[PDB]
Amino acid sequence: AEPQPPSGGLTDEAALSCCSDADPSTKDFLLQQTMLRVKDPKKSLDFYTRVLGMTLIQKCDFPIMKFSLYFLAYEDKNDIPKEKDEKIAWALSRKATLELTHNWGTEDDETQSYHNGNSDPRGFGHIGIAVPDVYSACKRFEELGVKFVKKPDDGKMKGLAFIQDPDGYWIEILNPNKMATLM
Amino acid sequence: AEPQPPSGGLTDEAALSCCSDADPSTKDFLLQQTMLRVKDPKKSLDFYTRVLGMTLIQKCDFPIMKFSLYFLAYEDKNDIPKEKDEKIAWALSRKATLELTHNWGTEDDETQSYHNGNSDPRGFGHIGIAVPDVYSACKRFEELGVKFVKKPDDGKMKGLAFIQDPDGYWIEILNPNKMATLMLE
Ligand SMILES: COc1ccc(/C=C(\CC(=O)O)c2nc3ccccc3s2)cc1
Ligand SMILES: COc1ccc(/C=C(\CC(=O)O)c2nc3ccccc3s2)cc1
Ligand SMILES: [Zn+2]
Ligand SMILES: [Zn+2]
Repeated sequence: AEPQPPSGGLTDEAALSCCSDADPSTKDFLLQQTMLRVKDPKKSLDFYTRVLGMTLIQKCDFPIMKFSLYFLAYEDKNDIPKEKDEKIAWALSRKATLELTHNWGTEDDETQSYHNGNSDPRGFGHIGIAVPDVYSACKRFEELGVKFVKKPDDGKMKGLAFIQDPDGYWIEILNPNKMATLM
Repeated sequence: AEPQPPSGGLTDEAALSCCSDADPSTKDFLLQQTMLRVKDPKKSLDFYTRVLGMTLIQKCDFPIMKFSLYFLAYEDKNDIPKEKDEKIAWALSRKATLELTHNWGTEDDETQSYHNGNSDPRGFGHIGIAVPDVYSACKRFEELGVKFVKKPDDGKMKGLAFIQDPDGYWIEILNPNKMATLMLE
């Protein structure tokens, strides 16, 4: 192949040609969790449960290695099994869970903070919550003192916001029905 | 409050006391997406579709700003609407989607790579796929040339693996039914 001018995006045809159908060995795979490290689980738990309305579905403590895992999800607390074995199997088979990792001590270290991936070095950008109404969700967020990266009507793309959690991780607030207009 | 010995993390009742019930204004909120930046969408699309079995449910191009968004999910392709507007609304209301961001040109810069958050500076660690059988999933991964951070029987916690995607992002491979046994161990 001879050298080509700067490509640009992939075309739809190009992207589609890079995609294979799902092998039957993957048919039961599910995207179960996204893991973020948190400095202070008290502030993180208050933010994800009170501000965003998630439920704590599982807490795991590792006394020797000195860390805790918190699993948050949009689940009715009435569906949490009472028996601890059944609870962990149910929690870790939920789609779309958020795993917070607390390395014991980070809440007592004034020089410690995690990196949100949205400045050098970049990688992870954000989690995103679909909401029925971005403007009313963001008005409530304002009233609860939530720090904003992008208010819904600031920047080029109207109807879409970014807030941050107590560690500074970016959270997109989007309305699926308004994303078509943004194209 | 008097000074305390080094914190042993939260007790169950401490953690529970930091949790509020869900305000009715949040009742229809859902955890829709996790966004990772990818150097090369050809490699990333091949990895997430062929190796992990995800479906590309939406591609978005921004020709002036020069980036593309790829939405991947575990969805039956027969459920993807045919009409573009319905398709985007359906795609972006799916739970548990992966959004890959391609900043045009990164695939042509030999000194460029993204950071996976698992060395300084740390933050994000991983996504995780629940599978029926970690050992058979990982045997297949080996045969497809997938790079491993943790083989299922290496390290202290057996029955759990970590692979990496073409950018070096960590992906946990777990069996929900085997995570209970890991607590007692
Ligand atoms: C930090 O400021 C912004 C403002 C807008 C965006 C645009 C986004 C979010 C993203 O890149 O993840 C858009 N997402 C979609 C999804 C579908 C269709 C259009 C858009 S624009 C991103 C960052
Ligand atoms: C990179 O090596 C490892 C090895 C084991 C682990 C343990 C994990 C994964 C994680 O921290 O997310 C465990 N997760 C759970 C979840 C529920 C119950 C037990 C465990 S051990 C993590 C990284
Ligand atoms: Zn996004
Ligand atoms: Zn994990």
